[PDB]
Amino acid sequence: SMIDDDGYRPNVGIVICNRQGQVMWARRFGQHSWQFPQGGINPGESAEQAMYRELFEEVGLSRKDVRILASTRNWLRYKLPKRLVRWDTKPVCIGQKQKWFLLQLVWRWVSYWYPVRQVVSFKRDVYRRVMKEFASVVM
Ligand SMILES: [Ca+2]
Repeated sequence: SMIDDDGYRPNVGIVICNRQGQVMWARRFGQHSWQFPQGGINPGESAEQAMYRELFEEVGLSRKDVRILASTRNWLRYKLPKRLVRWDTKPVCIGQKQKWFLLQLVWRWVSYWYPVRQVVSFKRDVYRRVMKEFASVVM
């Protein structure tokens, strides 16, 4: 994933829901690391392409297994806390620009809003923004 001219790293995120309104989250890295699937967008690659790559890698699913219900048409941008920035590597990455996808099936299930409260502190505000946007699709 290449850093853009503003210093943002492009990423994709996936929210898979079921017909009961639960959402899926998976261990990003080992025990207790439950998070929505998320990964970088590489050069010469659309967000949708990156989404299917992350879906296959994290969940073992492909396009046939899911229906896209919604996505962020533009970017969800946020700045890293300054103490998380890798200040000695150029170009310096100061944030992420993210495209999120809401999927439904054609890891564990939790209530839709549960991840907003329970995810690691660093991603709570991003999760709140994402789930608020997708609320207009599912509520
Ligand atoms: Ca990933």
